[PDB]
Amino acid sequence: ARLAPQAVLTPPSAASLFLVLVAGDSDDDRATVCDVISGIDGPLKAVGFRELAGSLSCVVGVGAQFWDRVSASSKPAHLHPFVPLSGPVHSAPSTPGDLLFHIKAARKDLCFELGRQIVSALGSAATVVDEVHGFRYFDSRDLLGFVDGTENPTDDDAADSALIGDEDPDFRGGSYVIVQKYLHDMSAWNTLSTEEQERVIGRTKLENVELDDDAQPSNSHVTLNTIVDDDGVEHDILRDAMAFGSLGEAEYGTYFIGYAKDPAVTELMLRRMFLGEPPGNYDRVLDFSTAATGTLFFVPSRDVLESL
Amino acid sequence: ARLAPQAVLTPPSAASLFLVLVAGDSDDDRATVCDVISGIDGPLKAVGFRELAGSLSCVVGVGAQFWDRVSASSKPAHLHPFVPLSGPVHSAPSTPGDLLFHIKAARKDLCFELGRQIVSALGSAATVVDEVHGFRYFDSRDLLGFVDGTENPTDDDAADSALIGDEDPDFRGGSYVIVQKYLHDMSAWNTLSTEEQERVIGRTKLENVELDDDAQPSNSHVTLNTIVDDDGVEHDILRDAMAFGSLGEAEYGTYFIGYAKDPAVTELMLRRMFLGEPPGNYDRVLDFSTAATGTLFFVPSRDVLESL
Amino acid sequence: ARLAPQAVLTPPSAASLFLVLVAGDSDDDRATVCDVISGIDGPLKAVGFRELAGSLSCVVGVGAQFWDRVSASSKPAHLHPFVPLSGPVHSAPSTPGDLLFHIKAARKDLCFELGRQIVSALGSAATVVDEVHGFRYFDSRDLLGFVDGTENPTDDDAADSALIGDEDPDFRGGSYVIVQKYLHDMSAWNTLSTEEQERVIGRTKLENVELDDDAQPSNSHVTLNTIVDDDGVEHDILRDAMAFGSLGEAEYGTYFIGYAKDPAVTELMLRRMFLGEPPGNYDRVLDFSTAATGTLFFVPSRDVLESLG
Amino acid sequence: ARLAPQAVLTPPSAASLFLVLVAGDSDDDRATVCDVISGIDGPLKAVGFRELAGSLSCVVGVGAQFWDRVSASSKPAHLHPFVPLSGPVHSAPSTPGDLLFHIKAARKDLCFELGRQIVSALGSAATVVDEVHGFRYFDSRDLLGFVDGTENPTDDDAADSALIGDEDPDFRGGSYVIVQKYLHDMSAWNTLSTEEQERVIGRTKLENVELDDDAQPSNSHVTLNTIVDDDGVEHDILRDAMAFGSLGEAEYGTYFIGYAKDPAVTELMLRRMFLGEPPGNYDRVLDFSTAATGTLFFVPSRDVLESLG
Amino acid sequence: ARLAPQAVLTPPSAASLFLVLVAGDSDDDRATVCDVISGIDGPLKAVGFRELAGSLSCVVGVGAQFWDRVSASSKPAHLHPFVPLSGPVHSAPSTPGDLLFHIKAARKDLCFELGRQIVSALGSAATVVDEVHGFRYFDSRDLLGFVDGTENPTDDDAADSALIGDEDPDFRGGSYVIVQKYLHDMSAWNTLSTEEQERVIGRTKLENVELDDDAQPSNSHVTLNTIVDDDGVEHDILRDAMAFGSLGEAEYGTYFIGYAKDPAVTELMLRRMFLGEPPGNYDRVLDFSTAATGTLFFVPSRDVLESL
Amino acid sequence: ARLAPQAVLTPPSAASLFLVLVAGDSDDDRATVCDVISGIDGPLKAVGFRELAGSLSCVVGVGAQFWDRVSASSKPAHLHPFVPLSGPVHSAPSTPGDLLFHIKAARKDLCFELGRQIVSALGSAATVVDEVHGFRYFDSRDLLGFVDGTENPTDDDAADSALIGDEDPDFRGGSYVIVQKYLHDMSAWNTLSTEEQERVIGRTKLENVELDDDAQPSNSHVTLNTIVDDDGVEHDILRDAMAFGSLGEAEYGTYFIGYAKDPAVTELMLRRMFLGEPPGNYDRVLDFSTAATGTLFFVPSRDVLESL
Ligand code: HEM
Ligand code: HEM
Ligand code: HEM
Ligand code: HEM
Ligand SMILES: [Cl-]
Ligand SMILES: [Cl-]
Ligand SMILES: [Cl-]
Ligand SMILES: [Cl-]
Ligand SMILES: [Cl-]
Ligand SMILES: [Cl-]
Ligand SMILES: [Mn+2]
Ligand SMILES: [Mn+2]
Ligand SMILES: [Mn+2]
Ligand SMILES: [Mn+2]
Ligand SMILES: [Mn+2]
Ligand SMILES: [Mn+2]
Repeated sequence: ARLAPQAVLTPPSAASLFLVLVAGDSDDDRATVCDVISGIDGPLKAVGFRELAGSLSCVVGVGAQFWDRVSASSKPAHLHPFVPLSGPVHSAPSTPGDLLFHIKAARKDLCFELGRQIVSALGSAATVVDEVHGFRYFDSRDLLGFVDGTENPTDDDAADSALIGDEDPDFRGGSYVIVQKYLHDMSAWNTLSTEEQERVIGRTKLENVELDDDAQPSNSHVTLNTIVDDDGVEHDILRDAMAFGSLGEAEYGTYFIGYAKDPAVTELMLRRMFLGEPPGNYDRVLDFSTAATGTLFFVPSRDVLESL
Repeated sequence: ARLAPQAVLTPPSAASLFLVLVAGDSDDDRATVCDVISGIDGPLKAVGFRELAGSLSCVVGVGAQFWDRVSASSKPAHLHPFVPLSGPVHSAPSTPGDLLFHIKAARKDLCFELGRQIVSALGSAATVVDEVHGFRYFDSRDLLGFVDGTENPTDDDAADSALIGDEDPDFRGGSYVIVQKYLHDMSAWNTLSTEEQERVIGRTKLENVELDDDAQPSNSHVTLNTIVDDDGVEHDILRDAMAFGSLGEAEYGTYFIGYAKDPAVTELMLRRMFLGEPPGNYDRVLDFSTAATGTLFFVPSRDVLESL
Repeated sequence: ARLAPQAVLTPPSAASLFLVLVAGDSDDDRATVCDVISGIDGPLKAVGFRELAGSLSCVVGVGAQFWDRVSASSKPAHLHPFVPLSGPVHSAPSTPGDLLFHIKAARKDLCFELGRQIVSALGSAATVVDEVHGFRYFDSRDLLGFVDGTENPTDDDAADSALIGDEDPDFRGGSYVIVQKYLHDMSAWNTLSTEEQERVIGRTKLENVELDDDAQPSNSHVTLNTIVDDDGVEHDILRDAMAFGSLGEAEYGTYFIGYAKDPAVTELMLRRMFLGEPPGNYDRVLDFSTAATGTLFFVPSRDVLESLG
Repeated sequence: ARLAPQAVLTPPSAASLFLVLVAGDSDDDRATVCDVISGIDGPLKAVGFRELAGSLSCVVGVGAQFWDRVSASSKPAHLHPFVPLSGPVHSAPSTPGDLLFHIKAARKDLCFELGRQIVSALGSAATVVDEVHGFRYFDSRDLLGFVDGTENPTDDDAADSALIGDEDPDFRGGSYVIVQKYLHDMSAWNTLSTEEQERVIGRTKLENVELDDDAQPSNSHVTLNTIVDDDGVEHDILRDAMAFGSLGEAEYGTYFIGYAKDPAVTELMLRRMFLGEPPGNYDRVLDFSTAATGTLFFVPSRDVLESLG
Repeated sequence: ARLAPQAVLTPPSAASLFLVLVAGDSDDDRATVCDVISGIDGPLKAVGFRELAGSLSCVVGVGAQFWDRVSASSKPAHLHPFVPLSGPVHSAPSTPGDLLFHIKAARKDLCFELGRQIVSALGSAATVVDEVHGFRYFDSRDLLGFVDGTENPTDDDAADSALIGDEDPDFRGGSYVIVQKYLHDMSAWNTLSTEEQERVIGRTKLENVELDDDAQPSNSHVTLNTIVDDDGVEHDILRDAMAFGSLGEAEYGTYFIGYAKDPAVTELMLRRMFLGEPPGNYDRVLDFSTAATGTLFFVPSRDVLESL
Repeated sequence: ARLAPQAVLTPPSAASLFLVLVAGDSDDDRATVCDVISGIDGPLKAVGFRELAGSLSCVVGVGAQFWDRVSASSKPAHLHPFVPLSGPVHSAPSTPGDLLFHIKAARKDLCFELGRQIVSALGSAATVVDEVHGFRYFDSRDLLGFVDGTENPTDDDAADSALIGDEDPDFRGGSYVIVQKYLHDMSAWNTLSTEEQERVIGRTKLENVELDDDAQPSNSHVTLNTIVDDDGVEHDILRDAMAFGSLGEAEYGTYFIGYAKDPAVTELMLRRMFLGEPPGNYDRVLDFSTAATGTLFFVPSRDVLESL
């Protein structure tokens, strides 16, 4: 899908930019934001066409509250604000955001320039409340040192997992996305042996092979994030996480971003991670990772976005 | 996508070859021509398969007159010779062409070699009347210094704009292509300021951003080439323009090529450009650009081309 | 089709790995094999996701005999062992194989690592009986010096040629694949002039242009592998042959692998090549190429493979 | 110069990292710093060798004050703190820094990982006071939209411009580097027409062609940064500026970094830019660019750096 | 190596531009020409710096006659006009040229743009008399189908063969370059068998292996272009030939360009080729190739070029 | 150093080929081998020139015995056969080899083709006794999972470490190389924890960081292979090791190849590894790696090779 907005199914990229904004209260602010997001193909092409490979993509997400301001009388089935989670040891906050721009390209300059044109076009109508410049780290790893994304669904599976279908026909082709900015405690993480780390994640570290059933702990990240319904059907989400950080501020992060046709799947993963399954048996990744943000967005299809 | 002829929807390439030929009057000439074009998959693969990436593509177009020699009692709805235009200041001529080969690849040698094999196979049955070796110029620019092709429809929009559909079902998947070889007056263009050049085109020069609605002249290239019908529906074409040139002959060119499911769209753009809207309010691009050729071809689907 | 098993339609790659294995006789062995092949997407991603381009692919084939052990009451319409052929001077032997892994990637390490993980997961439940590390050779040439793959069908034609459709709906999207490891007699081939080599193949050597009708021999590789039925309809196969060899053993080979929605097409090509058309007018490529293996496998669709056992 | 520290002459890269740190006051702190910088080839290889192209490089600079703590009785001829400048409306401040790491690579992860390992090895012995992640912007442009670096000297001229030679033999192959982090006023710059911007810089914008003599303003960036001595000899510096920024903070910057065998050249350029020539005829780039830092460092040769302590 | 003019030793490139110009008779013309060529580093960097890889190079050559206008009382030892040759069957003409720009890059646009800027800077002071856009053809082949440039000296050998040394110390680091634009008779060449073609060249065609000593004809291109002196010392030249062509004009060409520290080597090769060794035993390449131009230039070192 | 034989200092490559041969006993065999190796630039260019990047290199090594047959009266200072080592637990055999070809390129086909032409040109005059097709494994790792080559000397250090200098002036520019084909016990290796493995090697596994002094065991691979003279000067070697293997034969290998201007440095490393320092404290890498071959070759400079 070349230089088309709302391309949820794009493969991983070398660079990304995650912009979360809050819209101003006026109707003028509302109208500027609407103009910009609905014509987002304009700047996407203005920047993206300059690269022969045409790698640049831009997914626009709209928060529950803001959606109500621009489409009061027509709403996707599962749009609501992000549900805060308060677990026995760790919590996932719900933090502000009216707009998400999830931008990816083969090159940092293309991300940066697209962001520059979007922010400039929004002017005073919106404020950036979170900004993360994601980068690929070695062979698709996160800063914990593990290959991150391995089990993503691909092709038809990706589309079945992430894209709204017959269950909500007026919003077919759309999706729901959750973001969380995580910061890691690297020194604590490095006190663990590699084997302890593998038991936390659920895969071997260098080789990125899922641990055997009989060595797979019940609170591993993989176990807690495997969602199987009563008919034995697995329900997957599409993740585009990227590393980020700042060396001077000792910040080493993983920007989580996950797409699903029904956000309850993602929400259940989060509940199982933060509260545990069974309750108390929580994800030991959270012993080394703290979420600074937590926001849910509806991702309209191109058609719906273009007519807002 | 790989190594199939009539692939109208291919993204922009580093190199291009445009060959326009006239066929011989005789029945033997018609027969050779018909053999070469209906078996064009042969040379396409003979050349294209030698490159791992398989970037080589070849679109064959057939003029109205030659189409009648070769497919007498079956014709696409809108196939007719290129309509010449005689405007208040500038004119677009209608020049000969029975065959078009629009060849693209990541490399020049691939273009040249495919060209060489097509020209050799045709032998005395056909004569090259126009030959242009197109090249990508910096970040997708034309020799006027502007990013050229930015607003092209992509994905579904590209297929809806370029490819014949339900409306003419015997020729579904075909297209109509117009070419015009433009020569620029570089020294005249260079006497304009960047800002005046921007007013002529409709977009900022370095940054490739569409001028604000309030700043957009009504005779800008962008305005005159925007086609909106009575119902408020926009109609687009798919362009694959490339730069070409000769330093010794001081020739600096843009080779225009545009595909549409209905040439009425392309032709209306050309009228607005050359005649003006309102009349005499013509495209100031034409003050620095002169069309040396002008030819319309029908682009059969792969299936229709192969049975001929 | 990014990192999905059974991607029969993937374009040519720089590196490939062909693994042919025989499964152990026990119920335990069969169960381990079933587990590995129906979970093949696991190692595929474990390895493939580490490369940004996601070039890695893996096609699993299952032999007729093994298929009956693991899906006794549901079988694609044309699954049978490779049919051997014997001409007077050249033969196409039928050699063992229950499992095929046809692995492709932009890089050798990716093919090797995926092979390593698969072999490791199978452990004592299967034995490697053939292993070939294929490599792209110049501009898509085989070791005879000819561009090899030129006329492969692409896109819709590739899908129409290779994949089971309405004729056998329970296995739609599957395919039948035949492999033959050919070893070349390089010094005999080198005694021919270029023009003689071109008459053997049916295309010019450097330029890879098909010889025109009047110049195309009735026993050229191209002529005998052209299949036009009574109704005048052409039937194609999808090939992904690669060069392989060992300098010290003097082995210079072409690993033939051809996919078809119905192996009758591939089998008729082989009959024409080895037995000739008219009878005895065989394919002279076989004067310089000797098949050391010959095996047929059913390639199930993803859904069918994942459901196994 | 593959994976060797102090490679001042490396060509432009897609990504860079500029780290400026202040060393702790203790003997322990100094010793840890000494250990890390004189062993810098260790982390350089640990990270860089993982990339086949070996694009990663790392130049270590040491401030005048820190230098005296760790090599009290041997000092290059021109090592002194950055000399601040104050014009009537624009100033070049002198800001803290004992250590510079100027890291470049084809990829961001390589710069980041090397920075991570260096910061980690220094631990509490040094503090990061400036950190900039530079990136190539289109066709070698800065965020003002101009090609930035065009006239850099190359090969022998680069070596002649940047590296200490016979004038100071104990430090042959070293250099002096100045950094300034500039932030731009983008909306003010955008109020200029292209032609006005070109008169500010001294070259055409899209085409990056130097304005001819009759059209070149006496206060253009190019004119004021052209240094021709009394004898008519030109003196150049080697620059490796990169774009950087933050959209939410509205920070759009150029990180200036310039190497010279004698910082007098760079210092005279800065005087001309900030104070003007003739006096008051300053560089109008400064109307749109404000320096937030200003620091000078000695870049020792490999041999000198490795020998430290 | 990067972006410095007069880089004779650069490896082969994907694209090339050969510009040969004659200068105006006047003193103003001489002055402009002298300004452009002595400041050629300017345009080289203006263009070349825009490409991260910095592949762009430009070698300036000056003909004997123009050199005398511009450096009257100081001349390299072997600078004289191209010596025409009149052999038993084939002839090599001596055509005009004051200036040569031999431009190479990984991309055509870089070549074209540098060319455009040089031609513009020269304005009316000089006229393009020959222009050739060279391109790499498959695996380093010429349009005769043979790998072209195989035996080129590399590294120290390339410097010893091409660059003026101790023997003429005022011009150290300079070179002498000969160009000839050859046009092929493709249909005649194609009537030879591969084996006969191999006998003509001196090497196997696909495999690019030198024929066995016993199988190597004495009139092969390889034999006639091997120069061994009395002492048994071989003398080599550095060639940078490129294919060029026009399909409509049926022009298939090899642009020959050869650098030597002493043109006596190149000239002897040309005599052996055109006159034969023994006399009349000439290069059978010349039966399928006709030289349309022939010009000799001195290539000053960077230092000598810049003070002029 | 482009397409030049005996390029010892080339950086790591994606592919390599290691060919070890024994020459036949006749004087005819001796003469054929001499012809081939001394003209090795012929096939190097015949194959290498076909790749634009020109990555192909070929280093020829000559064994002690064979050298005596072709240069009986002139010998480099340290040429002798490989010294077998018999340690408390492991041994390094000395195995046959008259010729080494160490071939590297960006592509397997270039290695293979060069090898093909060499073996063909040697015909019956020599027999291949060992053949290994090396490949790059992920981010420069060996099959033990560790980055392999990290501490290689580079630039001036590489030349000082590997190339014969003033100490043996008649062979300046040459080198000495040792090869050992190692096969690993992967199952035994994988019983170790990552931390145990790191203590065996002397560096962290994923991060490839040398262990601290106080955690660096005295029998680690790194400790045993660090060679410091009595003046505190370290003596380094240049290694080009590559992974190889065969999945059907359960072969997972590391082909060791190491260059030094004085092979005593390499030999001392081997003694310390196999016998231990102090005696008995041997390299625990050898508990998981067995050397199947062991051969020493002299690497002549280009000049010396070309005049054999
Ligand atoms: C001298 C020849 C021409 C030049 C140099 C030229 C240049 C450009 C440029 C720079 C743009 C803006 C970027 C973009 O592609 O969106 C553009 C847009 C366009 N041009 Fe042209 N053009 C030429 C001829 C033509 C002709 C002959 C037609 C129609 C028959 C045409 C149709 C268009 C259209 C439809 C657009 C998109 C406008 C929009 O919807 O925003 N152009 N052209
Ligand atoms: C020694 C092993 C073989 C070699 C070296 C070889 C080589 C080639 C070459 C050079 C071509 C022409 C370029 C192309 O279109 O691919 C070709 C075509 C072909 N080969 Fe093979 N081949 C081999 C074995 C086989 C076998 C066993 C089959 C069938 C079972 C086969 C089926 C084909 C087909 C169908 C074509 C396409 C012919 C056409 O429709 O134009 N080949 N082969
Ligand atoms: C806001 C920060 C700056 C920006 C945006 C900037 C931009 C540029 C640009 C666009 C050029 C022309 C292309 C080129 O040759 O590089 C240039 C040239 C140059 N700049 Fe800067 N510059 C900055 C700061 C500095 C500083 C602080 C110095 C000196 C200390 C400097 C020294 C130079 C030099 C020496 C040249 C080469 C001029 C010539 O010889 O033609 N620049 N700069
Ligand atoms: C029609 C124009 C020409 C063509 C098509 C052509 C083609 C070739 C070919 C295919 C080779 C063998 C591969 C290699 O480069 O080593 C070659 C070699 C060579 N050519 Fe040319 N050539 C042409 C004109 C010239 C001219 C005019 C000269 C000298 C003035 C020349 C000098 C050489 C030399 C010195 C060699 C290397 C021979 C050796 O030492 O092995 N060529 N040429
Ligand atoms: Cl960004
Ligand atoms: Cl072309
Ligand atoms: Cl493999
Ligand atoms: Cl960084
Ligand atoms: Cl050009
Ligand atoms: Cl190999
Ligand atoms: Mn799972
Ligand atoms: Mn529009
Ligand atoms: Mn056919
Ligand atoms: Mn200047
Ligand atoms: Mn020779
Ligand atoms: Mn060490």
